[PDB]
Amino acid sequence: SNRLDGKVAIITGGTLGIGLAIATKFVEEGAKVMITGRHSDVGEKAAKSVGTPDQIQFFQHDSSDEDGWTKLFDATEKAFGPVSTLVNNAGIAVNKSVEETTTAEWRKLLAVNLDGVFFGTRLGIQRMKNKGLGASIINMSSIEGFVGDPSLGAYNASKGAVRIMSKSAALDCALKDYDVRVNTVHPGYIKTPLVDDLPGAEEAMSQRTKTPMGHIGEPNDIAYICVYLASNESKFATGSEFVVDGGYTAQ
Amino acid sequence: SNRLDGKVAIITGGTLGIGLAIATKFVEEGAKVMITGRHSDVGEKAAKSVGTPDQIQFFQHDSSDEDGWTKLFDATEKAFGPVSTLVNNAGIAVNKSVEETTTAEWRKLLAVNLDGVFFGTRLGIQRMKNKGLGASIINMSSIEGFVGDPSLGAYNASKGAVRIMSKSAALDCALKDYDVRVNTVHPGYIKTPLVDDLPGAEEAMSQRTKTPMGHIGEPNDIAYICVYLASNESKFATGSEFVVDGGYTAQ
Amino acid sequence: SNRLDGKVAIITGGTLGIGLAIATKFVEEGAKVMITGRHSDVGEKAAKSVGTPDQIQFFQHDSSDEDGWTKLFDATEKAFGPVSTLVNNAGIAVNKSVEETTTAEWRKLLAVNLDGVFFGTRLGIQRMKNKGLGASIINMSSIEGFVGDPSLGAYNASKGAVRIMSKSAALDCALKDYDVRVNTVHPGYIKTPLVDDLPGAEEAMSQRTKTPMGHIGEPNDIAYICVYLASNESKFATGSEFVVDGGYTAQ
Amino acid sequence: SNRLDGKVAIITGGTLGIGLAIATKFVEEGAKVMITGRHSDVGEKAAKSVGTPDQIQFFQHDSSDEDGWTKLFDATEKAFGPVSTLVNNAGIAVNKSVEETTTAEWRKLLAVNLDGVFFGTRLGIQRMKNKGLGASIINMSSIEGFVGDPSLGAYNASKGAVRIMSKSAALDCALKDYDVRVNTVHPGYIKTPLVDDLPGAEEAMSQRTKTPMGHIGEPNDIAYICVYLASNESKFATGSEFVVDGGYTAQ
Ligand SMILES: [Mg+2]
Ligand SMILES: [Mg+2]
Repeated sequence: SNRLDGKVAIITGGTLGIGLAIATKFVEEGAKVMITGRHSDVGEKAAKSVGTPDQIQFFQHDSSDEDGWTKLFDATEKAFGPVSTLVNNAGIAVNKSVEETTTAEWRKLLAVNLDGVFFGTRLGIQRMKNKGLGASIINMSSIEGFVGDPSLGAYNASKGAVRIMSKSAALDCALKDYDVRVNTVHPGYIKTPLVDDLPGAEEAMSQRTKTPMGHIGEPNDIAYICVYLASNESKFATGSEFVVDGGYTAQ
Repeated sequence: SNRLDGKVAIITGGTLGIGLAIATKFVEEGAKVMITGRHSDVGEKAAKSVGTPDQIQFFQHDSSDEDGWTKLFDATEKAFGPVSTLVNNAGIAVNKSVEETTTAEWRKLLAVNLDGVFFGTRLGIQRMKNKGLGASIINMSSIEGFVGDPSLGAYNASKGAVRIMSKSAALDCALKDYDVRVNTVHPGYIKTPLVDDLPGAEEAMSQRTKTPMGHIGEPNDIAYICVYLASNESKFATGSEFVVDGGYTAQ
Repeated sequence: SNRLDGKVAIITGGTLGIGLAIATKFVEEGAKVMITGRHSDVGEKAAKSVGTPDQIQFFQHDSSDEDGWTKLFDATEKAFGPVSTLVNNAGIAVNKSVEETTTAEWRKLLAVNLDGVFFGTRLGIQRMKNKGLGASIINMSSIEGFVGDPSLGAYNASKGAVRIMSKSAALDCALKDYDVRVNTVHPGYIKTPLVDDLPGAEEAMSQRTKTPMGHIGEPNDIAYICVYLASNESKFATGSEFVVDGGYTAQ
Repeated sequence: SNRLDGKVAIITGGTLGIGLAIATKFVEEGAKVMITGRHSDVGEKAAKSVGTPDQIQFFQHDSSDEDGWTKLFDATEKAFGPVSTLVNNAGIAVNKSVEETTTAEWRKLLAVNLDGVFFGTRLGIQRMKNKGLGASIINMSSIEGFVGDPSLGAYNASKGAVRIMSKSAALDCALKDYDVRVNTVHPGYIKTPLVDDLPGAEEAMSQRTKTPMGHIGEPNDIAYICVYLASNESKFATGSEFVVDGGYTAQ
């Protein structure tokens, strides 16, 4: 409690799954939060299920939309005050090998997973620098930003891109005394509704040859590391990768 | 507050600097703590400065002493109950290149930095497994476990050793459902009394070519990540490296 | 000599600098080579300076051009026979931080550095698999695929993307017994004509805080590791990163 | 051929398996070689099977023996001239988890795998620096220096130690213009007589969940990368890790 007092956060794709868990924990720890998503009926219900409008609101936004990012920041500033924290969580996956990836699939996945993160990071630096906010940008990568998967070619590309681009941002902000930190979070397999809609997926992911703990994680596992990174507790951490994967990348 | 309720922790080298900060934060979050050190006059004062004997006590111990580790665990169990958490923090450094390292220096440094961590990890697994404690072993490595330094040859060796040995332990505990997690923490440069006793050291470490943030960290920077790893918040994290270095390894 | 006998290679951006050195060494070791570039006057001169048309030819191509890639492969097959080796070397750099990167700059850099490599890797797998060629795709990444640089945001992104996407490809080819290997090469600073056209660049890159050897490399340094990876000597290497950087990433 | 002309190399544990393959290829490429081993009957036969005494000789040596290292260098200098190349290949493995490792096992494994490599690296720097030899120290690590294995605790420790200690050495030699390079080689599973004496081992190692290529490697796979690193072709490579593992660490 109170670990995020005074912070104002934007969480993209925060209406379901991991994003929603992060939003929930952020509000519990004193942050004011704006969550984004594509469908207003879902977003408005999600916000209300967490708290009141003085605590959390919803903004309809596709992270691939460059102009919408501006409106998103202006809207959050109008509701809560200067933004201190950005969690770039929205993302999509295609289940194809590099060999079988269509150009259309390639471009659509990179629009959300890479362009989107770039647009949010760029703008976040511009709006949060030099304001004494103890600002923090948390970019969601994945274990797929460390290792390959034969059936996630484009996704691998996007997550590898986010991992290193984030280091460039971290360094520039640090060297210029911007008071903005940038770090990546790398979840392993996490139980989300999606996973539940895919019979046999959880069991395959839980095999010891994949996840040594023999079970997959839950959204709160990612929420707690995000609280640490958004908080002033992590004031000396920037340009780093934080992995929560049940041992997946240790073998 | 309450993030470590019920946990019982041993912190080696916990009478000064980083170890003391970890102990302090652990007690603040509800853990019972046993700190170790070489000098009883310092250790007893350190404990008292943090809390009462029902909260924290001191045990005289050199981490290179295999037999003493047993006594250390027996003593903590007698004072607080079953041990759930071990922070292997004690370590020493020699300022020599591989070329100029004497065999004596080599062996003494590895006795504390590597043998000591092995002895504590081995015993910790044996004493903490299968007890439903949500057990966690936090092994202190360093940025020097990721990158070389021309004047820290032996230290590099020890920290590289701890980094990967910890992954072996993590995997074995995970695969056997031992309910023990093992992770490493990698501090960059941190302001400790030692550093203060070395004129010009802080300034050299703060140069942007070394630490991009242009300043070094403080003991609490390491304490907060240790709270996260000792807590049940990190229940899906094992075999991973957590870096808090002001950007040192990002460039 | 004879280390690449029978191999047929495409090297993108092979008319100057690093690409030209790779082409030169490939021809010396018995490979037949097709080099690409944007300007035919330069390309045709480059080819002739290395060998005869039975050894090396030029094809005008921009790696961002998806359709041209097909023509490129058809043209090489017509001149030399089935393609066994692809070096994805063409790339551009923008000297901007993430904060200052325009969207136009972002898209143009990714078109060459990421889309281009994807288009070539995808097609290479399709054309080279299951032909017993001992096929090898060498994707040029960079030290900037491991660490950030505050003034190379987009470039970092592209090189981080290539690094991990290549692992996905390697795995899929290995698991399917395609007889195609995929690896990345990571040059540090190398003296090319470009560098020479930038007064003070070589000296800045040679500072010990950047390149510990105190000098930058030369194109042949990259050519020799590419010979190894294209040859059957590296038949058990796939999904790996090969770094030739004068110590840059070791500190 | 001729890739190692003029080089004088010591290869520890060079009487069998990987070491012998390296020695064989070194002699083929023009190097003069001294191989070491524990049994003279085996060593003398091994040398003779490769070439004449003007090309290759045997020296009885246990790499854990500090004093013997001096005699080893003096003996090689007397036979071939100044030593330019050192391959620290000798090593042993214990098949135990950290939990089940005896202290005796711990110390004996580190004596060979870590102390031995330190003794050879230290002395190699001292004897090879500043002689214009294009000197190179190749330290044999392993995929087990990157990832954990639940049943190779001590081995993991030793290989993680070698990986980072080597970077310290590389940096010191580079910064001081010693003309000595230090790099590590990381083999995945390789078919050696040992493996053959263990029924079911090769099949277990060849499973796709372990080695994606579906088969293990052969000693020449390691020999060829060692030729590259010992040669002047790799003159700009130092402090780096070279992985040849059939995709093991890519997933
Ligand atoms: Mg793995
Ligand atoms: Mg660095």
